[PDB]
Amino acid sequence: VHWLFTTCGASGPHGPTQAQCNNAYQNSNLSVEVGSEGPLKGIQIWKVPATDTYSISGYGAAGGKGGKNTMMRSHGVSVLGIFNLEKDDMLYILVGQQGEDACPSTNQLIQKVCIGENNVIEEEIRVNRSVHEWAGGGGGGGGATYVFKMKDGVPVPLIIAAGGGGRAYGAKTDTFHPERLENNSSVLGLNGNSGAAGGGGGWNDNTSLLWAGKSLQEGATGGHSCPQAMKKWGWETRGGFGGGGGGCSSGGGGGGYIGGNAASNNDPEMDGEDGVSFISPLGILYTPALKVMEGHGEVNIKHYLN
Repeated sequence: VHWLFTTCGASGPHGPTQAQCNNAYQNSNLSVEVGSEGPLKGIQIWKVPATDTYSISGYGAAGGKGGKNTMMRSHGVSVLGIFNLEKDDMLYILVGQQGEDACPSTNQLIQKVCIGENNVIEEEIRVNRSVHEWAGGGGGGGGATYVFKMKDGVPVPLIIAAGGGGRAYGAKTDTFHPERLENNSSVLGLNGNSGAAGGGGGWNDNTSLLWAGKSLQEGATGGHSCPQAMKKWGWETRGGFGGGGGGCSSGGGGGGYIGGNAASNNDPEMDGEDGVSFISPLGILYTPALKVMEGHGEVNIKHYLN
Protein backbone atom coordinates (compact mmCIF):
# COMPACT_ATOMS: atom_id res chain seq x y z
CA VAL A 1 0.00 0.00 0.00
CA HIS A 2 1.60 3.18 -1.19
CA TRP A 3 0.80 6.52 -2.72
CA LEU A 4 2.80 7.93 -5.67
CA PHE A 5 2.52 11.65 -6.41
CA THR A 6 3.68 12.96 -9.79
CA THR A 7 3.39 16.20 -11.76
CA CYS A 8 0.18 14.77 -13.22
CA GLY A 9 1.60 15.30 -16.68
CA ALA A 10 2.44 18.94 -16.11
CA SER A 11 5.77 20.56 -16.97
CA GLY A 12 7.24 24.02 -16.94
CA PRO A 13 6.89 26.83 -14.42
CA HIS A 14 3.25 26.16 -13.49
CA GLY A 15 1.81 23.11 -11.72
CA PRO A 16 -1.00 20.76 -12.64
CA THR A 17 -4.74 21.33 -12.53
CA GLN A 18 -7.32 19.22 -10.69
CA ALA A 19 -8.34 17.58 -13.95
CA GLN A 20 -4.79 16.65 -14.87
CA CYS A 21 -4.21 14.90 -11.58
CA ASN A 22 -7.63 13.21 -11.75
CA ASN A 23 -6.64 11.89 -15.15
CA ALA A 24 -3.14 10.92 -13.98
CA TYR A 25 -4.38 9.04 -10.96
CA GLN A 26 -7.54 7.40 -12.36
CA ASN A 27 -6.07 3.89 -12.30
CA SER A 28 -4.58 4.14 -8.80
CA ASN A 29 -6.10 4.46 -5.34
CA LEU A 30 -4.96 8.07 -4.95
CA SER A 31 -7.26 11.08 -4.55
CA VAL A 32 -5.97 14.66 -4.20
CA GLU A 33 -7.44 18.18 -4.19
CA VAL A 34 -5.56 20.75 -6.31
CA GLY A 35 -6.20 24.45 -5.81
CA SER A 36 -6.99 26.61 -8.82
CA GLU A 37 -5.94 30.08 -7.60
CA GLY A 38 -3.59 31.79 -5.19
CA PRO A 39 -0.49 30.47 -3.47
CA LEU A 40 -1.80 26.88 -3.34
CA LYS A 41 -2.44 26.60 -7.05
CA GLY A 42 -0.95 23.35 -8.38
CA ILE A 43 -0.24 21.93 -4.90
CA GLN A 44 -1.81 18.51 -4.25
CA ILE A 45 -3.69 18.02 -0.97
CA TRP A 46 -3.91 14.47 0.37
CA LYS A 47 -5.73 13.04 3.39
CA VAL A 48 -3.74 10.73 5.69
CA PRO A 49 -5.92 7.59 6.08
CA ALA A 50 -4.74 6.29 9.46
CA THR A 51 -2.59 7.25 12.44
CA ASP A 52 0.77 5.61 11.87
CA THR A 53 4.44 6.04 11.11
CA TYR A 54 4.91 6.71 7.38
CA SER A 55 7.91 7.02 5.09
CA ILE A 56 7.78 10.17 2.90
CA SER A 57 10.35 9.97 0.10
CA GLY A 58 10.64 13.28 -1.78
CA TYR A 59 12.51 13.72 -5.07
CA GLY A 60 13.26 17.15 -6.52
CA ALA A 61 13.42 17.95 -10.20
CA ALA A 62 16.51 18.23 -12.37
CA GLY A 63 17.66 21.54 -13.78
CA GLY A 64 17.69 22.41 -17.42
CA LYS A 65 20.54 21.98 -19.86
CA GLY A 66 22.48 24.85 -21.51
CA GLY A 67 23.56 25.72 -25.01
CA LYS A 68 24.28 22.14 -26.06
CA ASN A 69 22.52 19.00 -24.88
CA THR A 70 25.92 17.25 -24.74
CA MET A 71 26.35 18.03 -21.03
CA MET A 72 24.96 16.33 -17.91
CA ARG A 73 22.11 18.07 -16.15
CA SER A 74 22.15 18.65 -12.40
CA HIS A 75 19.90 15.98 -10.97
CA GLY A 76 17.24 16.61 -8.36
CA VAL A 77 17.81 15.50 -4.81
CA SER A 78 16.18 12.63 -2.94
CA VAL A 79 15.24 13.08 0.72
CA LEU A 80 13.77 10.07 2.54
CA GLY A 81 12.24 10.57 5.96
CA ILE A 82 9.91 8.83 8.43
CA PHE A 83 7.17 10.75 10.23
CA ASN A 84 4.40 10.14 12.72
CA LEU A 85 1.10 11.25 11.09
CA GLU A 86 -2.44 11.28 12.46
CA LYS A 87 -5.57 10.02 10.73
CA ASP A 88 -7.17 12.74 8.58
CA ASP A 89 -4.07 14.93 8.64
CA MET A 90 -3.76 16.89 5.38
CA LEU A 91 -0.45 16.78 3.54
CA TYR A 92 0.31 19.44 0.95
CA ILE A 93 2.52 18.03 -1.82
CA LEU A 94 4.18 20.15 -4.53
CA VAL A 95 5.98 17.89 -6.99
CA GLY A 96 8.82 19.82 -8.56
CA GLN A 97 9.05 20.26 -12.32
CA GLN A 98 12.16 20.13 -14.45
CA GLY A 99 13.93 23.33 -15.34
CA GLU A 100 13.64 24.17 -19.00
CA ASP A 101 16.42 23.26 -21.39
CA ALA A 102 17.74 26.19 -23.42
CA CYS A 103 17.65 24.11 -26.65
CA PRO A 104 15.93 23.31 -28.89
CA SER A 105 14.03 26.47 -29.90
CA THR A 106 11.20 27.49 -32.31
CA ASN A 107 13.11 30.75 -33.22
CA GLN A 108 15.37 30.41 -36.36
CA LEU A 109 18.44 32.34 -34.95
CA ILE A 110 18.34 30.65 -31.46
CA GLN A 111 18.11 27.16 -33.08
CA LYS A 112 21.21 27.99 -35.14
CA VAL A 113 23.01 28.78 -31.90
CA CYS A 114 21.73 25.45 -30.55
CA ILE A 115 23.35 23.33 -33.29
CA GLY A 116 26.44 25.54 -33.57
CA GLU A 117 25.60 27.44 -36.78
CA ASN A 118 25.52 30.91 -35.13
CA ASN A 119 28.62 32.07 -33.25
CA VAL A 120 27.39 35.49 -32.09
CA ILE A 121 27.91 34.53 -28.45
CA GLU A 122 31.39 33.08 -28.99
CA GLU A 123 32.24 36.20 -31.00
CA GLU A 124 30.98 38.48 -28.25
CA ILE A 125 33.07 36.63 -25.70
CA ARG A 126 36.08 37.02 -28.04
CA VAL A 127 35.82 40.65 -29.24
CA ASN A 128 34.28 41.90 -26.03
CA ARG A 129 35.02 39.88 -22.89
CA SER A 130 31.54 39.34 -21.41
CA VAL A 131 28.06 38.45 -22.64
CA HIS A 132 25.98 41.64 -22.32
CA GLU A 133 24.02 41.67 -25.60
CA TRP A 134 23.48 38.09 -26.78
CA ALA A 135 22.27 36.79 -23.41
CA GLY A 136 20.65 33.35 -23.21
CA GLY A 137 21.42 29.71 -23.48
CA GLY A 138 21.50 28.76 -19.81
CA GLY A 139 19.01 26.33 -18.41
CA GLY A 140 16.34 27.05 -15.87
CA GLY A 141 16.51 25.74 -12.36
CA GLY A 142 14.55 22.69 -11.34
CA GLY A 143 11.71 23.01 -8.88
CA ALA A 144 12.06 21.51 -5.46
CA THR A 145 9.52 19.00 -4.13
CA TYR A 146 7.79 20.21 -0.97
CA VAL A 147 5.74 18.14 1.50
CA PHE A 148 4.19 20.19 4.31
CA LYS A 149 1.23 20.43 6.65
CA MET A 150 -0.79 23.20 8.34
CA LYS A 151 -0.61 23.89 12.08
CA ASP A 152 -3.03 26.49 13.45
CA GLY A 153 -3.04 28.14 10.07
CA VAL A 154 0.75 28.32 9.51
CA PRO A 155 2.57 25.99 7.06
CA VAL A 156 5.13 23.62 8.57
CA PRO A 157 7.63 21.83 6.27
CA LEU A 158 8.17 18.11 6.57
CA ILE A 159 10.30 17.16 3.55
CA ILE A 160 11.84 19.49 0.99
CA ALA A 161 13.88 17.77 -1.71
CA ALA A 162 15.87 20.33 -3.66
CA GLY A 163 15.87 21.04 -7.37
CA GLY A 164 18.99 21.07 -9.47
CA GLY A 165 20.44 24.26 -10.85
CA GLY A 166 20.41 24.92 -14.56
CA ARG A 167 23.58 24.42 -16.60
CA ALA A 168 25.20 27.57 -17.96
CA TYR A 169 25.23 28.06 -21.72
CA GLY A 170 28.92 27.15 -21.92
CA ALA A 171 28.96 24.41 -19.28
CA LYS A 172 31.62 21.76 -19.92
CA THR A 173 31.98 19.88 -16.59
CA ASP A 174 30.15 16.82 -15.26
CA THR A 175 30.62 17.63 -11.56
CA PHE A 176 28.38 19.22 -8.94
CA HIS A 177 28.44 20.52 -5.38
CA PRO A 178 27.43 18.27 -2.47
CA GLU A 179 23.89 18.10 -1.16
CA ARG A 180 23.06 20.55 1.61
CA LEU A 181 20.34 19.40 4.06
CA GLU A 182 18.86 21.70 6.72
CA ASN A 183 16.86 20.57 9.75
CA ASN A 184 16.58 23.67 11.97
CA SER A 185 13.37 25.70 11.67
CA SER A 186 15.19 28.77 13.00
CA VAL A 187 17.21 28.94 9.76
CA LEU A 188 15.30 31.18 7.40
CA GLY A 189 14.11 29.51 4.21
CA LEU A 190 15.03 32.34 1.86
CA ASN A 191 15.30 32.73 -1.91
CA GLY A 192 18.67 32.23 -3.47
CA ASN A 193 20.50 35.26 -4.86
CA SER A 194 19.44 36.43 -8.31
CA GLY A 195 21.74 38.09 -10.83
CA ALA A 196 21.25 37.90 -14.59
CA ALA A 197 19.76 34.45 -14.14
CA GLY A 198 17.14 33.85 -11.45
CA GLY A 199 17.91 32.46 -8.04
CA GLY A 200 15.87 29.54 -6.83
CA GLY A 201 12.85 30.14 -4.67
CA GLY A 202 13.05 29.17 -1.01
CA TRP A 203 10.38 28.18 1.51
CA ASN A 204 9.22 31.63 2.65
CA ASP A 205 10.36 34.91 1.08
CA ASN A 206 9.14 37.95 -0.84
CA THR A 207 10.01 37.69 -4.53
CA SER A 208 9.96 40.77 -6.77
CA LEU A 209 12.15 39.91 -9.79
CA LEU A 210 10.27 38.30 -12.65
CA TRP A 211 13.16 35.90 -13.42
CA ALA A 212 13.56 34.70 -9.80
CA GLY A 213 11.86 31.53 -8.68
CA LYS A 214 9.04 32.25 -6.27
CA SER A 215 9.20 30.86 -2.76
CA LEU A 216 6.87 28.06 -1.71
CA GLN A 217 4.54 30.27 0.30
CA GLU A 218 4.23 32.62 -2.68
CA GLY A 219 3.11 29.76 -4.91
CA ALA A 220 6.51 28.45 -6.16
CA THR A 221 6.07 29.50 -9.81
CA GLY A 222 9.20 29.05 -11.88
CA GLY A 223 10.96 32.22 -12.89
CA HIS A 224 10.60 33.97 -16.19
CA SER A 225 13.58 34.16 -18.49
CA CYS A 226 16.11 36.92 -17.97
CA PRO A 227 15.07 40.30 -19.47
CA GLN A 228 18.11 40.78 -21.69
CA ALA A 229 17.66 37.37 -23.34
CA MET A 230 13.96 38.27 -24.06
CA LYS A 231 14.81 41.77 -25.24
CA LYS A 232 17.59 40.67 -27.59
CA TRP A 233 15.98 37.70 -29.27
CA GLY A 234 13.20 36.19 -27.19
CA TRP A 235 15.22 33.31 -25.71
CA GLU A 236 12.72 32.08 -23.09
CA THR A 237 14.16 29.49 -20.65
CA ARG A 238 12.09 29.26 -17.53
CA GLY A 239 12.45 27.65 -14.12
CA GLY A 240 10.30 24.71 -13.11
CA PHE A 241 7.36 24.78 -10.73
CA GLY A 242 8.77 24.45 -7.24
CA GLY A 243 10.91 27.57 -7.34
CA GLY A 244 13.28 27.07 -10.28
CA GLY A 245 14.91 30.31 -11.49
CA GLY A 246 14.97 31.47 -15.08
CA GLY A 247 18.12 31.02 -17.20
CA CYS A 248 20.14 33.93 -18.75
CA SER A 249 23.61 32.85 -20.15
CA SER A 250 24.18 31.71 -16.55
CA GLY A 251 21.95 28.98 -15.20
CA GLY A 252 19.00 29.49 -12.91
CA GLY A 253 19.11 28.31 -9.33
CA GLY A 254 17.20 25.28 -8.10
CA GLY A 255 14.32 25.63 -5.70
CA GLY A 256 14.56 24.45 -2.14
CA TYR A 257 14.05 25.40 1.48
CA ILE A 258 16.79 27.89 0.70
CA GLY A 259 16.97 28.55 -3.04
CA GLY A 260 20.14 28.02 -5.04
CA ASN A 261 22.15 31.13 -5.90
CA ALA A 262 22.46 32.27 -9.48
CA ALA A 263 25.67 34.07 -10.49
CA SER A 264 25.72 37.76 -9.70
CA ASN A 265 26.63 38.56 -13.34
CA ASN A 266 25.81 36.90 -16.68
CA ASP A 267 28.76 34.50 -16.67
CA PRO A 268 28.21 31.93 -19.47
CA GLU A 269 30.12 29.28 -17.54
CA MET A 270 28.37 29.67 -14.17
CA ASP A 271 25.83 26.98 -13.43
CA GLY A 272 22.97 27.76 -11.10
CA GLU A 273 23.36 26.27 -7.65
CA ASP A 274 21.12 23.47 -6.45
CA GLY A 275 18.67 24.39 -3.73
CA VAL A 276 19.00 23.41 -0.09
CA SER A 277 16.92 20.45 1.14
CA PHE A 278 15.11 20.22 4.50
CA ILE A 279 13.81 17.62 6.90
CA SER A 280 11.70 18.52 9.87
CA PRO A 281 13.48 18.08 13.21
CA LEU A 282 10.52 15.83 14.20
CA GLY A 283 11.15 13.44 11.36
CA ILE A 284 13.97 10.95 10.97
CA LEU A 285 16.19 10.82 7.92
CA TYR A 286 16.20 7.25 6.67
CA THR A 287 19.36 7.44 4.55
CA PRO A 288 21.64 10.23 3.23
CA ALA A 289 20.27 12.57 0.61
CA LEU A 290 21.42 11.80 -2.96
CA LYS A 291 21.10 13.45 -6.37
CA VAL A 292 19.05 11.09 -8.45
CA MET A 293 16.30 12.62 -10.66
CA GLU A 294 17.00 13.42 -14.34
CA GLY A 295 13.54 14.83 -15.01
CA HIS A 296 10.55 15.80 -12.92
CA GLY A 297 10.35 15.11 -9.21
CA GLU A 298 7.99 12.83 -7.33
CA VAL A 299 6.83 11.80 -3.89
CA ASN A 300 6.31 8.27 -2.58
CA ILE A 301 4.48 7.67 0.72
CA LYS A 302 3.97 4.39 2.50
CA HIS A 303 3.35 2.81 5.89
CA TYR A 304 6.69 2.41 7.60
CA LEU A 305 7.40 -0.84 9.40
CA ASN A 306 10.47 -1.17 11.69
